[PDB]
Amino acid sequence: MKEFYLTVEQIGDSIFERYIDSNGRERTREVEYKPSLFAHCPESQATKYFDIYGKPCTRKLFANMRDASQWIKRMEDIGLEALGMDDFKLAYLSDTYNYEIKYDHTKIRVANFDIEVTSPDGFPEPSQAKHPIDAITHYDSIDDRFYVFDLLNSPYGNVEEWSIEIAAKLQEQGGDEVPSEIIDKIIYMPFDNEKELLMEYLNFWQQKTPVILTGWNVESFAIPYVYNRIKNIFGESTAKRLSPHRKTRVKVIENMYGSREIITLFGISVLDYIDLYKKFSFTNQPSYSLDYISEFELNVGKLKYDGPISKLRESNHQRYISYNIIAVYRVLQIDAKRQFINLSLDMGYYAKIQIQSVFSPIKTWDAIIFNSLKEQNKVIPQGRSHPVQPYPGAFVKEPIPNRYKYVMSFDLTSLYPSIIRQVNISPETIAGTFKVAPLHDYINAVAERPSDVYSCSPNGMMYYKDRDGVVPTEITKVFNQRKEHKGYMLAAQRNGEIIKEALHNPNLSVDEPLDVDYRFDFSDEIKEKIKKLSAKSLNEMLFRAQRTEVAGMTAQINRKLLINSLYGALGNVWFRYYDLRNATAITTFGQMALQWIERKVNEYLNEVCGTEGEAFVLYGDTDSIYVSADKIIDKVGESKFRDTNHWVDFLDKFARERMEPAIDRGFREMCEYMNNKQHLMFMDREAIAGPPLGSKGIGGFWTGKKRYALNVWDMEGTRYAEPKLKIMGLETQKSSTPKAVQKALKECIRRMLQEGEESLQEYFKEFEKEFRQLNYISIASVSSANNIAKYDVGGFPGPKCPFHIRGILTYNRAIKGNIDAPQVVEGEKVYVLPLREGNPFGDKCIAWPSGTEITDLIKDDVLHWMDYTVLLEKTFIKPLEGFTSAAKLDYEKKASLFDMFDFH
DNA sequence: CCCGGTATGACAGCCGCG
DNA sequence: GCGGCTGTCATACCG
Repeated sequence: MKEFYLTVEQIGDSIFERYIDSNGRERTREVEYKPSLFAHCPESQATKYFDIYGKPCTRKLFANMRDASQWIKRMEDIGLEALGMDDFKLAYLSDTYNYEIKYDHTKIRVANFDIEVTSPDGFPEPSQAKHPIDAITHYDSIDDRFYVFDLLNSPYGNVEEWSIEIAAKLQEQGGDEVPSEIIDKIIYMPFDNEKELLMEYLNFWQQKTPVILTGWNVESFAIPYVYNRIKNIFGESTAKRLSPHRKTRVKVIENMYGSREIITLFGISVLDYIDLYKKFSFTNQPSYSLDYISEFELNVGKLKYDGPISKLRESNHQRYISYNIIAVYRVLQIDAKRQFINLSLDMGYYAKIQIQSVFSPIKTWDAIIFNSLKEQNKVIPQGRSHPVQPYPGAFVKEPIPNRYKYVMSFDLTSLYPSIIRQVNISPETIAGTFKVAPLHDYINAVAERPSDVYSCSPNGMMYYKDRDGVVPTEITKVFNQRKEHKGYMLAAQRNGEIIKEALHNPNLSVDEPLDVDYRFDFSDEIKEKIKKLSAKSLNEMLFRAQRTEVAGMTAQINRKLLINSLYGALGNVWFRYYDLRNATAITTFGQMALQWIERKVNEYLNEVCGTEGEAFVLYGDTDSIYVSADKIIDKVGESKFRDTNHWVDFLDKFARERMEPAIDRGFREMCEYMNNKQHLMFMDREAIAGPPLGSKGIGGFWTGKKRYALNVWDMEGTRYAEPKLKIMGLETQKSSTPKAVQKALKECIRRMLQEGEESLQEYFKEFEKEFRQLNYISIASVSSANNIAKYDVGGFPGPKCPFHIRGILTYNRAIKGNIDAPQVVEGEKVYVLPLREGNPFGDKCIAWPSGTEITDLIKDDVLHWMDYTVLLEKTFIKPLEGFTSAAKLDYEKKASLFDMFDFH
């Protein structure tokens, strides 16, 4: 097989690489790497190396990496540019792997582990690590085994051995429901003291040194706790043995609020799944504890235990160990469904970077462009310390707060990457500048044509049309690769169809699966002598066709992620190819494009309806526009459609045949007016919105910018049998809103758009009488807890103290002394509840750590003292009025008409 | 060392309030 | 104070 890397590090004047060799073995090597950096030279001096601007450069080979870094330092002092890759690790990978990397994940040791630490006095801080580690469950992907280390004797109790027999039994048979899938794969190792346990795990660690280290909160707790515990007991030198290169660095992660420290293990790529989930899941959650996420993803219920956490090992050591094994397994169960590790591997080897850096879109792109330019014998620019300044952004239309019965949305495809290609925006394609008129004047096409020869942006930027931009070339590649992997995936789908028919008429003799590539579809010469073969062989041919099918999609998704991350990289001052004027050009063009087409959609729909000056486009956000279809329906009349599906079909056919060409014609004009390189402003129909036919529903409503609800029947030519609610920005789509309220508001919204005013009033009136009977967790608001110490004056609220913080300072007075009680960690979110006047606290709200039941120490009183009326008025009624006043609806029987005016 | 725009809740300075 | 209008911070959303 072709060789590939695992981890890369720079220690002094030598790089340390762990890799898989040509024969499958995991090997390690030290290289006195000889880097190269580039500098400007005279024209007469001949080389093959040029920079992105076209200027000539000379290659300067250094004896060692220190000489290379000391040289850049000198170039800074005198005021000249030092060209080339200054991250010598990256340059090493590029040299040693100067080809498309193909990796075998089976060879990659992916370890995920969780530790248990019994701590009677609150949370065990990892920096001190003063409490014994009484359990370690470590899973090795190559071994496919769970390695369990269980401390039997500690200051906090002596326990019997854990029973794998009992851990297999049912929950009603004696607890612990460790699944049959993993019961065979557990290796259990008991220990008499802590020193024996830690020294064995460290020996185990040498034998099975992880390439990828994963788990939940592994980098902020498990790693630094294990490291510090070993260190404090045995010494620095024993603790540094966790690194295969025997080197560890303490890194202090700094925020603007709440600081912590992490342990870097050189030669190990740590992918903490919590951070991995927070990045790629693209959905905000009320709690980021493992139990809440397992609940969401796997549907699997609560991993319950009796009593507190600190007394679980003492009271039920049997469950304690099982709880730890399953915790590891639930992370393994998620990665089986989301595949976030294989995704970050596939992204890492593509860009030729160390895997940890996939948390940085900056580092990823910096290396994708680097590799392509190096292939052309081109030299990358120097990192330039740019100052921070917030440039303009996207256009947002202020909508008139009203009801909207029929709506058709239209969306642009990958707007910002598309702009970059269309205008040919790159740091090295800046042709010049022109004097600009107000944006409005470019939107209505009254401002004079910017340039006859150059591609233009409304902010004044001109770009060459004849050049091939470094940025646009590299994004078109990813765009072509996305398009190419459709060709491979859909080919396997066409080949997979004639397998159930191939197995329907078989003839068995000998298993003969012919070795052919599944990425390219078979011809009539291959299809003929492939269905007359054996029945047993067709099973493996389908197995490999599906293996290739998913493999095409996996690579396809990794390209869209790369597509959507480019703009964000170009807007960051730390990016190598960052240019303020370029970012503004990308963004301001979008502002114009959206408002241009809005101006063209209105002009068109006025011609075909025989009216003038009517506003059809109600709302437009960044890349999408929303068209009021009311008058299109009113043109042919509502009482001429037979069913709901009939008018939806009409608006679909109208967009396809009449509107889309009008849109396309308008953007072509915008391309010529701007004199752009290529027309790539493609806009297509998104959602058709409205109420059921012959119903009292309102179809949809806006309340303001980024706050609307629609009843959608069709999304991009996909007809829903039962209509879906597309609510955006409203209280139902916010993690700050209580769970029972979240569902009750959505029902109110549902009754508004589909059923009418009568139904809303019927639902609200009933919800009034039957409110206090619901769950207290489902009626508690969620908010992040940042800067608690900022407003903390002796446990009391200081100047301008927030409402969620006012609950934490009420919490601290409630649990004063009790260290058995749970603590509020900064950053971690909190459940907020309001309590009426005369309460036994001081203030008017209390808050507790989100994702859990509130402690029994204060649940006695809080559940009694909390005012539902205030909680109803603040989280349900006040938002409800927001919807109704905008929709021109009433939730209550008799609300006077005159109580809507602002008056004197 | 992923982008800017924009909402709601909540508190606090400030101006006119017989 | 009693409300009104407005600047401010904290938070969380939309692309």
